[PDB]
Amino acid sequence: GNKTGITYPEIKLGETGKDIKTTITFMNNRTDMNLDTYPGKNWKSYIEDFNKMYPNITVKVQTDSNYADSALTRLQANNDSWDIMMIPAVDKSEFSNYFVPYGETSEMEKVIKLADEKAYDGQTYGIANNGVTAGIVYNKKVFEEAGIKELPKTPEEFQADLKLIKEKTKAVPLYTNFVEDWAMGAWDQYIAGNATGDPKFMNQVLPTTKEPFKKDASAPDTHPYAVYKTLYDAVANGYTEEDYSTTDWESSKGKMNNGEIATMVLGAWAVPQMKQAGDHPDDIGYMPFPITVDGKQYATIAGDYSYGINKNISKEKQEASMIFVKWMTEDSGFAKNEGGIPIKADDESMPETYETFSDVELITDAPAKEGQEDLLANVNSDSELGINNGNGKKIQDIVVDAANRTRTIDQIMDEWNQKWAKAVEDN
Ligand SMILES: OC[C@H]1O[C@@H](O[C@H]2[C@H](O)[C@H](O)[C@H](O[C@H]3[C@H](O)[C@H](O)[C@H](O[C@H]4[C@H](O)[C@H](O)[C@H](O[C@H]5[C@H](O)[C@H](O)[C@H](O)O[C@@H]5CO)O[C@@H]4CO)O[C@@H]3CO)O[C@@H]2CO)[C@@H](O)[C@@H](O)[C@@H]1O
Ligand SMILES: [Zn+2]
Ligand SMILES: [Zn+2]
Ligand SMILES: [Zn+2]
Ligand SMILES: [Zn+2]
Ligand SMILES: [Zn+2]
Ligand SMILES: [Zn+2]
Ligand SMILES: [Zn+2]
Ligand SMILES: [Zn+2]
Ligand SMILES: [Zn+2]
Ligand SMILES: [Zn+2]
Ligand SMILES: [Zn+2]
Ligand SMILES: [Zn+2]
Ligand SMILES: [Zn+2]
Ligand SMILES: [Zn+2]
Ligand SMILES: [Zn+2]
Ligand SMILES: [Zn+2]
Repeated sequence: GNKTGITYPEIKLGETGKDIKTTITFMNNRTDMNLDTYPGKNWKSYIEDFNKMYPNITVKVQTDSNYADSALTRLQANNDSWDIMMIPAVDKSEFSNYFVPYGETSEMEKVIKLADEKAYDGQTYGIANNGVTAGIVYNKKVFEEAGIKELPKTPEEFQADLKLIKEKTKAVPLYTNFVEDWAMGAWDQYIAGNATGDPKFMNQVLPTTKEPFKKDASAPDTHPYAVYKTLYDAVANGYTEEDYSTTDWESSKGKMNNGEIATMVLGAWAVPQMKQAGDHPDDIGYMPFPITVDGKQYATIAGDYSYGINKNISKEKQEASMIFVKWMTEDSGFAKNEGGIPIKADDESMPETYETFSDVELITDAPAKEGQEDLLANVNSDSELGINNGNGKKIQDIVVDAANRTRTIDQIMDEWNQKWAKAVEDN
């Protein structure tokens, strides 16, 4: 339900909704930005700048840790207790049950990037706050200490580099952040465009493939197998932290900035947070995930968290919400400040944390075929795997089985393949 009769492309900032006085509530996952100590530009600061062209629109910001679970709970209460949230892991088909359509994708495609990401039946329901790549954060000082001269481009190269970090430095070669279910489920984001160079892989190939997690016999250093085995080998070889069950995310940022951690597998949004986390921001870099496909590396551009607007609020509140979202996207500088690509479609400016991406082919997952937009979500749900769905529990299990030598990676992938295989057949 779009109760405002105006779409995002039609909003002209400064002279749409200038009459409005209301209070909107913004839920998001950036707890760090909801504090005055935040090293960068925090939420209060963005809003103050917003209230300089919409001084009558008050923005209250709520943030929760374990945001993935808290936003999903609120969403299912299906009330008007929130105006904007970052969209949690809901099937693309339910969007209309909870969110205002910003406009039709073909029209949104003229004013924002990734317009078809949070889209269903031709309407865009979410706008990425930032465009991010799936890569690895790395401490250049730790890499230098170990004598690493070329960034690793293959899983074998990466393991050999981790070994050198373990042997020659005091750093954790790869810090798992096991305790954060979202940091573990982050590994699902690398198995498609990065592992295959195939934009159709995530939404077409993967849900029509019965055993997608098996080793690729032709290109064994590629495809989902190679990604999950990277994490498995790093742990089983003893190149991750002493005790995965004691990892702490906030202090991991400080440790990494101080050179106590060499690498963390996290999207490009993590680069600024690592930089700001101590002195030595210039020790923090970002590298493509170490998979090469036919002699070229690939990195998918996808949205960070996408702004969704509560279908249940009044017309004035939807208007104010959409204005704020458009301001965040077009005026705030949030994307640039948080290390990412602006979603505004009159701007590209590949942020600075990307020189090591000079020869990487950046890609965006293609949409499913017509009538198959649901297919990946159906297989996912039937398989109980939760690929790219915050089911970080299956990733934690990789860590636990590698560390306790309970199963091989091929046994793990085999189990997953059998759950997946039945789900694909069933759809
Ligand atoms: O399902 C397949 C589907 O994949 C698509 O993929 C998207 C997916 O739908 C989501 O949009 C997802 O969004 C992830 C973001 O890209 C990003 O990685 C995000 O990272 C969060 C992180 O989860 C966590 O909340 C973290 O919180 C921190 C915070 O940053 C700060 O440090 C604070 O101090 O601590 C808190 C922790 O308490 O913040 C990160 C930054 O926002 O995680 C999102 C997932 O939860 O991205 C997927 C991959 O693109 C489409 O491609 C589609 O085609 C396909 O069908
Ligand atoms: Zn005027
Ligand atoms: Zn109005
Ligand atoms: Zn659902
Ligand atoms: Zn449809
Ligand atoms: Zn339909
Ligand atoms: Zn140097
Ligand atoms: Zn090397
Ligand atoms: Zn947990
Ligand atoms: Zn193959
Ligand atoms: Zn190889
Ligand atoms: Zn293949
Ligand atoms: Zn200092
Ligand atoms: Zn330094
Ligand atoms: Zn080849
Ligand atoms: Zn369709
Ligand atoms: Zn199992």
